[PDB]
Amino acid sequence: TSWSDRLQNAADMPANMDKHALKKYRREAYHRVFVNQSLAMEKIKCFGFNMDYTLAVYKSPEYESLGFELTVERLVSIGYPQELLSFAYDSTFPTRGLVFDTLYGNLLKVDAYGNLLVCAHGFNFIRGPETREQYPNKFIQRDDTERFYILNTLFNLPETYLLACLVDFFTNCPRYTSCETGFKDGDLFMSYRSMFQDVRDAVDWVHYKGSLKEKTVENLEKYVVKDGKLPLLLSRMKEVGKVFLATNSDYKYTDKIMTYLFDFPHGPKPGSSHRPWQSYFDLILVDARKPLFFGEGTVLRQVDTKTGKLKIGTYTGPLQHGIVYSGGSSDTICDLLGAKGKDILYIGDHIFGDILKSKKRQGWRTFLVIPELAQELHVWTDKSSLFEELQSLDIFLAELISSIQRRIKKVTHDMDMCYGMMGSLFRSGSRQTLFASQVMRYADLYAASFINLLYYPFSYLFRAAHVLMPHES
Amino acid sequence: TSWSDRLQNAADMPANMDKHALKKYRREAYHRVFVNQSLAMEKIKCFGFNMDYTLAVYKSPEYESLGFELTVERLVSIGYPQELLSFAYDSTFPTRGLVFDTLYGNLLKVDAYGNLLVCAHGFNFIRGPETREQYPNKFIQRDDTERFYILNTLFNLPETYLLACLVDFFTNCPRYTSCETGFKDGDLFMSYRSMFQDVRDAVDWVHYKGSLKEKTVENLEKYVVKDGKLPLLLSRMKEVGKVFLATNSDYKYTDKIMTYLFDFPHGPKPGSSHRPWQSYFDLILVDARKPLFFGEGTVLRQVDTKTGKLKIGTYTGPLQHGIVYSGGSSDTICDLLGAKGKDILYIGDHIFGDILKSKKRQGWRTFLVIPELAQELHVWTDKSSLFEELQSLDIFLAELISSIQRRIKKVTHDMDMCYGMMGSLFRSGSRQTLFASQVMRYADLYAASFINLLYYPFSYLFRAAHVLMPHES
Amino acid sequence: TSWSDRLQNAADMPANMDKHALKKYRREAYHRVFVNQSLAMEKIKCFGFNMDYTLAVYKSPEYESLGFELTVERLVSIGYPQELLSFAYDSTFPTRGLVFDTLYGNLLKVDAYGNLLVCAHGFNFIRGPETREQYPNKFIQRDDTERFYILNTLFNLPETYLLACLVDFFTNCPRYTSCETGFKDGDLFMSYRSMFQDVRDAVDWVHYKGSLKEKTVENLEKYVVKDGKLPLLLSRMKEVGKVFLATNSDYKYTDKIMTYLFDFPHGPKPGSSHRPWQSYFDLILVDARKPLFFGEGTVLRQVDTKTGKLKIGTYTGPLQHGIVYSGGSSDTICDLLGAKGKDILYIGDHIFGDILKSKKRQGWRTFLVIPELAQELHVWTDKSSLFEELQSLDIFLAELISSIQRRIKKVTHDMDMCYGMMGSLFRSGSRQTLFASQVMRYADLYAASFINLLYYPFSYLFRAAHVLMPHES
Amino acid sequence: TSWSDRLQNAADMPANMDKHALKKYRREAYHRVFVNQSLAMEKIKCFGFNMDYTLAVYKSPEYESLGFELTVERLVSIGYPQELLSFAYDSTFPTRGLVFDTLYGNLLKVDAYGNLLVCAHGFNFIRGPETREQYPNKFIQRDDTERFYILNTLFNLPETYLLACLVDFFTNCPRYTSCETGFKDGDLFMSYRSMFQDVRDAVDWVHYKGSLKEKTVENLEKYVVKDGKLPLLLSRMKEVGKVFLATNSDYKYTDKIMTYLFDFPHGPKPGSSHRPWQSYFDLILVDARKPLFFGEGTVLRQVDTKTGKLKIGTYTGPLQHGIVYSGGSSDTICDLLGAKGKDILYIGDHIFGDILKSKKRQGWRTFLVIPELAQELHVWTDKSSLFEELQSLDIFLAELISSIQRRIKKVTHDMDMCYGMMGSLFRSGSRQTLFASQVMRYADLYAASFINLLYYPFSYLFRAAHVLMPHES
Ligand SMILES: Nc1ncnc2c1ncn2[C@@H]1O[C@H](COP(=O)(O)OP(=O)(O)OP(=O)(O)O)[C@@H](O)[C@H]1O
Ligand SMILES: Nc1ncnc2c1ncn2[C@@H]1O[C@H](COP(=O)(O)OP(=O)(O)OP(=O)(O)O)[C@@H](O)[C@H]1O
Ligand SMILES: Nc1ncnc2c1ncn2[C@@H]1O[C@H](COP(=O)(O)OP(=O)(O)OP(=O)(O)O)[C@@H](O)[C@H]1O
Ligand SMILES: Nc1ncnc2c1ncn2[C@@H]1O[C@H](COP(=O)(O)OP(=O)(O)OP(=O)(O)O)[C@@H](O)[C@H]1O
Repeated sequence: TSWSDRLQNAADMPANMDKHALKKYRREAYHRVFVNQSLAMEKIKCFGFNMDYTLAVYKSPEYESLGFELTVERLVSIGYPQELLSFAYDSTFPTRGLVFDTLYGNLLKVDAYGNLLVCAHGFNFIRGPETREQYPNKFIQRDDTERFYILNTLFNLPETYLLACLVDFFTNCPRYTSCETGFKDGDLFMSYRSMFQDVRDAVDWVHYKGSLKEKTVENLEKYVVKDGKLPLLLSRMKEVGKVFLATNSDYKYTDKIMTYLFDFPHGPKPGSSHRPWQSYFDLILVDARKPLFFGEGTVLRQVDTKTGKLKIGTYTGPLQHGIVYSGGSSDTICDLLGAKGKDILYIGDHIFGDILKSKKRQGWRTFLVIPELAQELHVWTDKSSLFEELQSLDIFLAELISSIQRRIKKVTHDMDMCYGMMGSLFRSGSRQTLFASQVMRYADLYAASFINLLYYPFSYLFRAAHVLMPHES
Repeated sequence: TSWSDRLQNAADMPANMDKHALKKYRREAYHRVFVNQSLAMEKIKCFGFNMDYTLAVYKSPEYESLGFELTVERLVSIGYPQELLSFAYDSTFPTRGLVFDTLYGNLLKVDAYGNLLVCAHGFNFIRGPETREQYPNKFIQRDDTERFYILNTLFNLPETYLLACLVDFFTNCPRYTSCETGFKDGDLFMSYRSMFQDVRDAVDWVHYKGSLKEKTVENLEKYVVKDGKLPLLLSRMKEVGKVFLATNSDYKYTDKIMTYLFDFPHGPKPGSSHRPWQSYFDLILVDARKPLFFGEGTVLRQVDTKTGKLKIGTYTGPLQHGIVYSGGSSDTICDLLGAKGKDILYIGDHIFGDILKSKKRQGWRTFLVIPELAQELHVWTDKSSLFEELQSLDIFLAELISSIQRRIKKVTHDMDMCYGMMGSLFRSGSRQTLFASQVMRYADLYAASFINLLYYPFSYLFRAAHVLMPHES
Repeated sequence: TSWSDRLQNAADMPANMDKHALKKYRREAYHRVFVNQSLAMEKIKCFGFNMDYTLAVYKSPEYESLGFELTVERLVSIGYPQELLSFAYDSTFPTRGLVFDTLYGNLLKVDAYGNLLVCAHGFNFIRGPETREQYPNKFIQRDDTERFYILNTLFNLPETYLLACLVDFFTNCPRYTSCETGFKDGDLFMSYRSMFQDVRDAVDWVHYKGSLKEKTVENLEKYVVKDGKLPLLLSRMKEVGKVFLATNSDYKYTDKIMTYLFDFPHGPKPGSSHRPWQSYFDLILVDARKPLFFGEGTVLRQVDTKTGKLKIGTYTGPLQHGIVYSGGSSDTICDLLGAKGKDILYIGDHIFGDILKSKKRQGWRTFLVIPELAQELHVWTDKSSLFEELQSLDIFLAELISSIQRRIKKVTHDMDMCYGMMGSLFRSGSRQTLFASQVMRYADLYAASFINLLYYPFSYLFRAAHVLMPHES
Repeated sequence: TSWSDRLQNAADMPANMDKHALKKYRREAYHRVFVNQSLAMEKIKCFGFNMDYTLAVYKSPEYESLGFELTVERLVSIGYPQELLSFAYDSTFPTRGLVFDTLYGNLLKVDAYGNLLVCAHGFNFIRGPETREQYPNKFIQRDDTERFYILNTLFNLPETYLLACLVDFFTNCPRYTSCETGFKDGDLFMSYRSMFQDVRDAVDWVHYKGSLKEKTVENLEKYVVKDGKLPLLLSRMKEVGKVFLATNSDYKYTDKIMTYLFDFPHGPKPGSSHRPWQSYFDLILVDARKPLFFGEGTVLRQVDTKTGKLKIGTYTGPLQHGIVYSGGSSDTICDLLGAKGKDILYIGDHIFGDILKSKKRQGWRTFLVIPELAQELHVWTDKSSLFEELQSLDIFLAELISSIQRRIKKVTHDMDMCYGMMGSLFRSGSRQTLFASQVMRYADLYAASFINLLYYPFSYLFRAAHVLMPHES
């Protein structure tokens, strides 16, 4: 039972729009919209979306496996050993948001202050005292961006597992001598950095030059979550404001995916005429290149919607029905729709490129879609006993014979393993992750699916608990 | 009654070291050490200090006025109008941590997300709807560092008031035509940016080339808080670990100030032999150049303690008794004292250069000294009624005829004016400031004076409330 | 009669190696090696080559036309108008070494001090007084590299003509409104900069992703000059030193071209066994990435000569027979062959990336191959009368009724048109070009073909006239 | 007999303005204007000057000794050993234009291609074979600007000698251990780089904060060459165009020096009323900050000529009589005087900041003043026998028993020593220096004094020999 299965079970259900059924529905956590900063919806005038893993949630683990197979094939085709072809993606290992250390070849799970919480070299999890040789302060300098790559998105889920497989394969293959910073193959040296780069380059190649998009479109029911409540919610959004799409995908792919997402024998509700997906949007912008999009951006261009290619030159005209933009910046959207930042609720999945940057660079309101949260919420309500036992041991230990500290590390471990081999997305025991930090800080609203917005009336006031400093209480 | 008066009233009292008197004393808030992240003191092996506004708290407003007089004189001496000589520092206007906007010449008080909370052009406070011409989203891009300067330190207190005086003087002096971005003087244009720079340059000149240090030393009782509990606390720190000084001042000035700070007819306790201040330190490092200090730093040099000048060349020797260092980096301290980051409790006043950078760059534990907090704590406990009335109106308004929203803005204003014309350091009404945000995030411990550490036993476990995400509860 | 026809007439002749026949042969200018700085060949220990337009001179204009056809097709395939397909490369317009001004869309021919010598907008040559609107000082800032691109190589010959065709087509096509900095197509704007970029990008794409290499290999006799004196000269070079190849091409293409260049029924001389081309080289390095090659370079890699792909990782081994390198730096060559800079004679065609950078960055001796010089030499000896008449008018005008200055500009024009519509490579009348300047400065030796080195004994002392300052004479 | 003595002998003579006396006078080389690029004076509309070592030639060696004494004193005052006070400037060692290598502490004399011509470590001149340990190719990468500083100006004459003295003192003082890259003083290390910096910083301090300007003004007849032909030439320049001053000095110092330069009991000719120096100028600009001046420059300011301080703000007004500018750019001059680049003859002494940059960045015509050339010209005409003997041996050696090559190196050495211990400014034997290269390339006209322009009629056509490539002849 994967997180994408819960989303597709809830998607197969028709919208009960009775005012009482909505209140009762959003009482359950799997359908709630969770609040980090107060937000009054009657001040929202423009609703903004990205596509990949927001409108178009790719089914798990089929989509991560397809990415893993295709990336592995690319690496073999440029000269990596045939033993990669015998790997096989294991959705139980990787958790989203890990840091790969290109110096020593480890996956690290860190809190916001760069403290180590989990460290795995290949498939070998390194315990507290043994990490101190490489991490003398149990700490990483997050600013050292040449050394530490954060794997933020669900596209990074294959490479997260792939990076372990590779370290594990070379570590234990006798053709290679393991060194501190990589692998000697006789007279060739492959550093963990250059290996990381080869993986990284390959994933890029698979998305942009390879067969990933091709193979997704040819079996969309295997790969993309489809929900007939999506036309309904967007149509209700356009009744009270403007709806725009700002995606990093190209128009050809966006068209195929959106068409599928809207292919029903009806419009917003059952029994209405089916409309084309573009008619649900006041502004459709592709090739967004976020997060540069929220700074100076790129030259603004016009898509030839018949051929799918860009017209030649910079677009200088007005917003007209059925025009489609490529590139540009976030200001392009604000000028054309005549909106200020806090007018906009931008709905996205990239904690950094979608959410943080729009918040910090433009003052946009942010809604972060967290697909894994549909499963994680279940695990959390079925093991509330282990976390509650953890909160109790933390409290008793404070009142204090350190045989307690070893029962804490054990309960920690068992709680963590329920989510995966790399723990929960948001914490390792009582200690929160960098991801969790960035959600709380930069995401006003968050949820397992944005479709949860449908169960809230369009005047609602999302409330957040006021923050008080220590001395202020 | 200034914040520096409370600190000097509490400094004139001898240390009652009875185990019960200490518990009872730190029950009052003016003597508490406030906790943002749990910290176990038995893991602290090195105690680190900066000098200015930590060990050497300059008395207010005498020190801010001396800085204001000296800066004003410098500006007149390089060609500014004689009317500056008739200004006079007003400690009731400036609050620490404001942002000066060099484009439009305003002082802004902002939250962590760059939202405007107060905007004053000169001495004219601009209300909500009128700021929207210049701040269409009520927002500033904090990343635009050419436009927005944060006034972080209490040395910035004179310039904070001086910048208003100048905008107010030119705005209302008929020799000058006020423009959007500065002042026309016939055929000369002075932009708010170049004016800001002239002020900025002048303050620097006063500290490094002018008479500020000279005039401080010649009347230390007028200017520096002195406390006989300081020798005691440092001597107790050296009983359980190592004590180092990392200050940005030069050795000559550090020597004069520290000598004064330790001039008593006794040592740590009454009746003991007086020791020189240097003997309270395992490592004394001047000319620190923070925050670059926490990165690559500067070349490490040796001070000639007799002449006060640097020896020629880079120091390459070991730590010996009575050696004094200039420059270097934070690694210089860790190697020589043989300490890891989380071993160190660095005590400082610069939220950015002392606290943030050591936390984020090196994993150091941080203690932030907030001198204003001695007065602010009083104002807060004597007007708890207005804040509690504010929390109530915020709650009732949520249950909701918007005549409530105007009683909120009025109570906000009256609460704020109790702290100054620019509000409290930590909030404007229910909304917290960027400073408050950075304290909670990067300062493990904070207090009005570090001497509050003396009232805690050296095994204490400072505890912080665990943070839970919305869905986690 | 193109420059590549003279080279192939002289290539079809067998080497007369009689000591007297060589002296007499190199008396004619078409076979001379021309000297800019004295060079003693007995001090040369390593001979270095690049491939494209040095070892492998592509026949003209067939190769420039193939590049022009392929580039034009690419531009139409990404959305440029169908009228490009009716263009047709005209080898009489472009001269090598022009500057394209991306601001105003002109091809300029400039001297070393950035003085305009010819300015053509499209196919319209702009006269002296009319250029002063756009070029008020008849001058360009060569340091402004965003504005001015120098077309240095014979690969730039198609784009040189293509850039005119495009300006001429849009200028005179009524669908487009000509502006100062580009072309309005209703609501799209194509600046001369973005147009230049589109051309530039296309040429790159044709070489690296398109069909240019493919179509060259399938008809090498149409495209590549072949000479049986090349095996002989290289074999004589290896008798007195070391020979290395440092080319920017990949191994697959290098192999196909070199194989052809050496496909004869014999070795160095007629009647000897044929050897493979690799055996003429002590070190074979591909993927050179010059001119970065002469700085820090790139990671050094090893080619799998069977598959043609790079092995995985950085090469760390020694120079062994039959190893082939990819990337690296110029130091890689010096260490492995144990040579100092002035030991090396590097033979190349890129005045900047081959010649200047090796001279200025590493002290290498330089030999520049100038293919056009085979035809240019002819034009020069058949019109020596017009240049001599120009030198006379320049002298008489100095003795001086400015009806002389108009006979000078007329003789200038007629002399120039003999070389092309864009004049000679080295001068426009009495005034030398930037190219000519850079040859004299950075090329020790130069010639129409490096094969001219065969007619000099391997002890020869190339002599250059000593330079005297004005006051020194 | 120093170069400044010849200039002051020729300055003490009144101008014979008879048309025949001028022709005959400029037949001698000490009064000629030497030509590198043809220049027609009737096209010159604006004459531009810098002050230091152009208008105000500081007498030698008194001014270099005053700089050497003052710099040495500064270094002792910041902690350098007392033995410096016993140094004493020796005008026979340093030649202008040397390169100091901050890695190995050597003064190098190099040609344009970075070839070593002389290498002295301290006062020890290193011969050919011994430099190959540190300079394996007898070559330096001129682009490595962190390692190699060019000493371009006559202000660099003291530091040139001072750098040798220091290397020589530490090398042979037994308190210090000489290392490859500097000097160990027990536990302090002084690298040649940091030593170079200390010298460099000190020279700056002496000019800007020290007593050099003060002590020059108090004895101008000891320090500044004065000539009554200077008012005459400038007055003749203003009869046929515009005259502007663009100097890097401040207004106070410029005023004192210019006043002296013009203090005579008469105006341009004897018997005319004396005018103030400012009246000889259409535009007077101080604080020029060249060579940035020829790029984006600095903010343009206005000098208060009464107080000598800058007014506050950016100047925005027109050119009016008696206004004086500070900062700005070269465009400021062209706009205000309404001149194109090739209208301007800029007269200066900085081969790089005055001459090269104006030529390459703005197309300005350049006149380089070379004070040493007054003596050097004498040495050259009195030893023409040794150079002519050198040209003969170079020719005979080409016809060739290498006992010739050792007579060449000996004649080279004896010719060189006539100019100084560091050879002539322009060559070492038959090989020209980088300086000589940059003069020929970027200086249209050059001379020992610009006053030599007075002996040429204001219509003159300076002619230069046309350059022909090898194959073109
Ligand atoms: N999730 C992320 N993915 C990629 N880059 C990131 C992410 N979060 C932060 N960064 C970038 O990494 C760099 C280093 O992070 P650093 O901790 O120095 O700043 P920061 O993230 O703003 O700090 P904090 O979040 O603790 O306030 C910054 O340039 C930041 O923009
Ligand atoms: N108090 C301060 N004083 C000076 N500079 C600061 C201060 N706080 C942050 N900065 C710097 O200002 C720049 C812009 O701030 P930005 O908001 O982009 O990052 P940030 O402060 O890390 O963000 P946040 O604190 O919201 O996570 C950054 O380079 C940051 O280091
Ligand atoms: N043929 C060329 N192709 C491309 N770039 C060049 C060429 N020649 C010079 N450049 C580069 O163009 C830039 C600007 O040229 P600039 O005239 O400022 O320097 P330069 O060429 O060394 O000058 P000069 O050759 O007149 O001494 C420099 O970075 C230089 O390296
Ligand atoms: N006399 C000088 N003083 C200081 N810097 C110089 C001088 N001459 C050149 N430079 C600078 O030194 C740097 C390195 O010189 P480099 O030889 O790479 O270029 P260049 O001087 O233009 O070359 P060339 O003069 O041989 O054409 C360049 O940035 C150049 O501007």
